[PDB]
Amino acid sequence: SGFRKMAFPSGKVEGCMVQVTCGTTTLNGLWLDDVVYCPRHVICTSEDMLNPNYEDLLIRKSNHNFLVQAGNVQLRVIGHSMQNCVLKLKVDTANPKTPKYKFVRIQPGQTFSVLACYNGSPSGVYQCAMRPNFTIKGSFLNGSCGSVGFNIDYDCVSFCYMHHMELPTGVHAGTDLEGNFYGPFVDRQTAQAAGTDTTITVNVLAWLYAAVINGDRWFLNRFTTTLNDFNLVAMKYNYEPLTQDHVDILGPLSAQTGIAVLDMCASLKELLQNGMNGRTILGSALLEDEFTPFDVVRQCSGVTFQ
Amino acid sequence: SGFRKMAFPSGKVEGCMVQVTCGTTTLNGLWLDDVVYCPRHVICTSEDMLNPNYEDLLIRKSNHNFLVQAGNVQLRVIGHSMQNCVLKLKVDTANPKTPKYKFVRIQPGQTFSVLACYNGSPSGVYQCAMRPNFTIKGSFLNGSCGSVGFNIDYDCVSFCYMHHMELPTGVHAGTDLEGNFYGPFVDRQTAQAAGTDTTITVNVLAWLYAAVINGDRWFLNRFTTTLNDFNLVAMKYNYEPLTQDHVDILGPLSAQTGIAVLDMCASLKELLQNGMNGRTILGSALLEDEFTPFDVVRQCSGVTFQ
Ligand SMILES: *[C@H]1Cc2cc(C(C)C)ccc2Sc2cc(F)ccc21
Ligand SMILES: *[C@H]1Cc2cc(C(C)C)ccc2Sc2cc(F)ccc21
Repeated sequence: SGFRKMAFPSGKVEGCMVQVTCGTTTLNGLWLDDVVYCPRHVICTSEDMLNPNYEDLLIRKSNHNFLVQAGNVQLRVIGHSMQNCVLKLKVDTANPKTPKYKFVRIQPGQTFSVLACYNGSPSGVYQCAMRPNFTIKGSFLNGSCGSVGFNIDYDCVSFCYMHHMELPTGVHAGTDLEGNFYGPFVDRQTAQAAGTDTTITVNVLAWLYAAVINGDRWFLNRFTTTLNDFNLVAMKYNYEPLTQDHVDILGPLSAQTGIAVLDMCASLKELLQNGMNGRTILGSALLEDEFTPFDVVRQCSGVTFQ
Repeated sequence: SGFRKMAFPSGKVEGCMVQVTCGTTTLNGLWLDDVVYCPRHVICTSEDMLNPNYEDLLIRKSNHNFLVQAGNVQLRVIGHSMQNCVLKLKVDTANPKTPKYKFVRIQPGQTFSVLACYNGSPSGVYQCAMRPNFTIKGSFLNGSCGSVGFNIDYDCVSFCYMHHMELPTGVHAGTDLEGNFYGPFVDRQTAQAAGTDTTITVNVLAWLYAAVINGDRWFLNRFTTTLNDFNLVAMKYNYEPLTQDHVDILGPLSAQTGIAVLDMCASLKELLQNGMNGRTILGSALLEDEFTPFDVVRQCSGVTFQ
């Protein structure tokens, strides 16, 4: 028993992290097979970031201007290209530690692990969610760009995020591994504001199920609700609307606990209307929304990775 | 910017995890050089755990009764011994992935990362603290025993915890890697109750510093206090007494922020007396106490590991 905000084991990704330096600028890259993926703004100075013309800045760069270092060993760059907002640096050596992997573009509400790195070296691992406004709430200092987010299914790493930007409000924006930003964000130092940070309703419900499983049940009540009635409260509290698809996804947790999804919605509705009255749920005094239903099932079942 | 509950990169420890089976019972072991460390209750059945005589149960076990598997490859056991509450299984092959390591016995209030494993396979990583009552609040299902807790300084893994028991109240107990339990707990299925779960005051103060650094400052007030006056409030709220040693440890965070330690104590005192009035600090609605001062400095500075 016990329920913790739990990241995937990070070793498979650690083996892929390298340093990339272009002129004055150093950040992180991801070495898979014979390609190193990194943010294209490695080519920019701080000045350039106000108004960069990436294609023009790139003209002045040759393969030998991209210094790529894997631990203590230098990699030879034999080609480079820009794809959307990432550079692909072809090197002459396949990474011997390349895991089975996929590139995935995740949907808002999905969770993933981040391996925060500096100078190609891992500093720590933590769990994030893609927020409904397409930001993430991470921990990224200068030099962390190129750190990645990922999920693992058994033996296969699904990379879903690369870090590129901190907004002035302190939240974080980045791309998939094809270099397309999540949301409307651009790799420019401008006024980019995030929209409403709505709460991921299906994840809160999953977490309430996790609570019940792991002993915390004070919030269960005598009531039920309907999808439309619940969503009238969701809107008021800036929660995502709950859909039939969400109910279906919660089916397995409903079956394990015997608590109908709509009954748990009535519990959540009461918590939103009345607060927690100074009580806690799984050690938190607010409603946690960065566990997916699949996260709850996995952690409560002990699924492992090859 | 951003501040997250952040675990150490887990790869160095992943490479040390093995499966240990004795008769009917399977749990995890830690393979360093040519020794596998695991909980001695691998030799017990569920029945045995009510009242085990470990020395008597061990007499019936030979080297070939301890099945040790590292991924798909079986290790040959050439000797075994019991040290306190762990078994040391000597195998004929040194782990080629052995990192630089130390065994450390930590003090209450110190934090560490846990690599939760099942059947020798990693499932996830998260950050814990040794509570003042010598429990930890983990996420451990049946089969997780032998999972370890650790810290990393650059290239060297300091192992500090091995998981052995879940108390009836759902919190967790275990040993250092010499097999000595933290606190009064024993590897028996009995009535073992945990004492008061007091809050780690110096860690809360460190976390308030982290908040100020990362933008959250609404709780700063016009007041100061003294150690003795603050501790009169600490006692009331089941917080550890703050000592001069603690103040000294917070010195560097005091210097970076310009907020005197005793001024931050006055902020904390107001938060304890008045609550948070429905506000949040670094995304939490309660006072977080599982970040040490060194954790805050590390995460806010971007320290990395070899
Ligand atoms: C990473 C990216 C970054 C790039 C540059 C150069 C001008 C290209 C300067 C500064 C940064 S700072 C940064 C800050 C964060 F909070 C997260 C990621 C980065
Ligand atoms: C791990 C240890 C464990 C051992 C046995 C045998 C009888 C030796 C049975 C059950 C367990 S269950 C367990 C449960 C937890 F929550 C955490 C660790 C273990």
